[PDB]
Amino acid sequence: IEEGTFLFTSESVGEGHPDKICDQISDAVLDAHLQQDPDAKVACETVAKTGMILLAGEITSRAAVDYQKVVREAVKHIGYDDSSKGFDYKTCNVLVALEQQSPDNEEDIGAGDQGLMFGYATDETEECMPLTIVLAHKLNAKLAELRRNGTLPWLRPDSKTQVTVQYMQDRGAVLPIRVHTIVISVQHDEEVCLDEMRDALKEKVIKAVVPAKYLDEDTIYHLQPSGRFVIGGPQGDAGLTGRKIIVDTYGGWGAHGGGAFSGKDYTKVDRSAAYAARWVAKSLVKGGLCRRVLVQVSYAIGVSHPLSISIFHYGTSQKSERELLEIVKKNFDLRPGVIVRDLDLKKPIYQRTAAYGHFGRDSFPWEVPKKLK
Amino acid sequence: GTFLFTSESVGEGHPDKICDQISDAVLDAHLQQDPDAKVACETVAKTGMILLAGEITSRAAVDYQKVVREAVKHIGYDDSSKGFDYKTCNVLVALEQQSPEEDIGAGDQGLMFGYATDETEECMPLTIVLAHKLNAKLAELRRNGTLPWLRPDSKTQVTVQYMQDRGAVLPIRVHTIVISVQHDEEVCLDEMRDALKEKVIKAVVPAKYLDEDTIYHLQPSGRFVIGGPQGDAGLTGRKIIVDTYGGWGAHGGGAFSGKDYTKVDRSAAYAARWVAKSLVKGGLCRRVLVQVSYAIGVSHPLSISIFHYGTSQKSERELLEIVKKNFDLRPGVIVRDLDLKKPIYQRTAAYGHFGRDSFPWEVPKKLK
Ligand code: NA
Repeated sequence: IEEGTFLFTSESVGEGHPDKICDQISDAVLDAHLQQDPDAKVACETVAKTGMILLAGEITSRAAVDYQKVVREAVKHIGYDDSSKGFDYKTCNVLVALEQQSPDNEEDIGAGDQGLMFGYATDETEECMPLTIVLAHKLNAKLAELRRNGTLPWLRPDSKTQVTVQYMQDRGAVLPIRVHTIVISVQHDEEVCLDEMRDALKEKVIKAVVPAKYLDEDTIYHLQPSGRFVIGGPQGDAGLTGRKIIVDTYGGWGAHGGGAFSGKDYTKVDRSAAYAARWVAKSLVKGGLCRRVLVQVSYAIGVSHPLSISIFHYGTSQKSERELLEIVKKNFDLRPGVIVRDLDLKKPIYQRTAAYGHFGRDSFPWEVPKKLK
Repeated sequence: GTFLFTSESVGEGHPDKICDQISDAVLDAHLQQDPDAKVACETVAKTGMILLAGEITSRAAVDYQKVVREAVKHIGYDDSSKGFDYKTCNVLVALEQQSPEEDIGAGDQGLMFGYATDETEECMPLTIVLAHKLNAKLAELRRNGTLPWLRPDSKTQVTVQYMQDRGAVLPIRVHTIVISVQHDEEVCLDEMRDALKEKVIKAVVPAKYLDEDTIYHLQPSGRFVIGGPQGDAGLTGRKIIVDTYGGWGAHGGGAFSGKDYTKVDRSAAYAARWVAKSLVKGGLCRRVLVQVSYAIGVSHPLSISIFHYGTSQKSERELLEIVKKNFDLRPGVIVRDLDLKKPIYQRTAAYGHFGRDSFPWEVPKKLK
């Protein structure tokens, strides 16, 4: 019945979306530093516009990093290798305005600020993520796969997707019923016709990614909805690091306290503690303690242990929220310097996080649920 | 059933907020000459540098050196001793400018949220209202000369203790206030801390929320002589939670500053706020979250959703019917209803886009 259902929408963007190009370059720079100096402090912003990658920010590191190589290899990997595509790693301007200095008990490091971090998890997918954002990410990944394997050789790197799912409530848990609307816009070459693109997007992309049970004759498809998308990448739109923070996290679900992730080393609590909060939420759901949960961790400036933790289970547990809090405190140490140790965050793992979401992928330590005792 | 919640705000001199303000100064400069200008102006700030990048379609002839330098002057950076000077900084322009109804398509895809709560008269969370008003008070006392040692860069953080009341939230007390603000080389720490408590906090925070246990962290990292872009980097659209609800409600990810009305990231977010505030002020709920979404080139929203946290006797489906009966969320209609061609955007770029009565999206619509 209409009266018990609701719609929810999330979006994702491809590796060649100009904002995502900047996130990936910022984390490539972070990784390059961490490979040589595990204690590097990095706050690297990237700006991309026609013919230009500009790096700005502050670094304290012993590393000697070849920025030409880091930037150009990232752009090559993304797939911008010719003027005909709007951007070329071989010929773009790389401007380095980074200010790098040399440097002069980790468990007791105080929080740098008073602040709030959220973790979220939901049993609606195997990834413990909202279906809307999982499907949106996977659609972009599929486009990249078919571009790179030459199945759809007219594809270019810039893309955006958006998925609206129709849900019912099930005692605080959310149950996906059907995909209501899908949007896909993807950059393309000058030869391919609109109808062939739209057919490919439906048959080779959407039907390869979205389970058939969620698609029906009423599902609305907006495929290349503005018509041609030849001009794209940084030529079409300036990009900046930290401008896809909702794409990076929960797609509008749960909550967000405000910090961007990319270009920031693990001593930035707004990255590492966000990862740890996710780890807690996912562990609660995978442990069968709730179906859906929002974990809200507050820190007091200069204090290592969290000031307060609140667990909101949306009514999806037999346990009280106080009981869940006891379980969390028994099983997790959310001091910033201890999170870094437990999730091994000094490793150069960050470039992989910078497209397709920081959450919902099994290859990251914060996505391996902890067995709860 | 009590919990803590923290929101942050930053001052006009924080390098991210410098960029937001400059981006909206540029937008306003275009709209003053060409009300139909299309603007997507990103700003980057770092040691000695303001860079503009993005895309414009406009008939305006705008002197970007003047617009940028006048904005930096207004913010208050006029000397090396403060870390930045409008007279002598580098301004670089990488803007690509071209010459150029109700069914205009959305300028992009995306999702946007609106939120309102009955916990304050302005229908905003207390944490973010107080954080913003603390920064606004610092700017007021800086600009009126009564605290002559103040400089432009600041950060505030406010932690409030709340109780839950059947989906509504009830502020009980201010738990902690943090204020860090840039200052001159003459003033002593103790005098600054005293002034921050007496002239700023006590002027802004209702006495009923302060008690003997409230924690005050005033200039907590010590001296703060240099600020702004010096040894730092800022970008447009890196304070999107500060700009909106301070962690409350939800966010669709889109930044506001530097964008004209066809960018639904801005206009639909303003309209969603207007809807949410209209629902709460109309007595239909105590607390509400509105979602809307668009596809590029399509006028009507793809989806509209209303979540009332259990704070209404009406169903969420009923509230959605009321919204659809009373609001037309096509971008071409929103622009008319909220008067979005006016050059009023620079004023939105610090102290929050919401909760301030001078904006059309803050005037609730009488429903039905
Ligand atoms: Na990596």
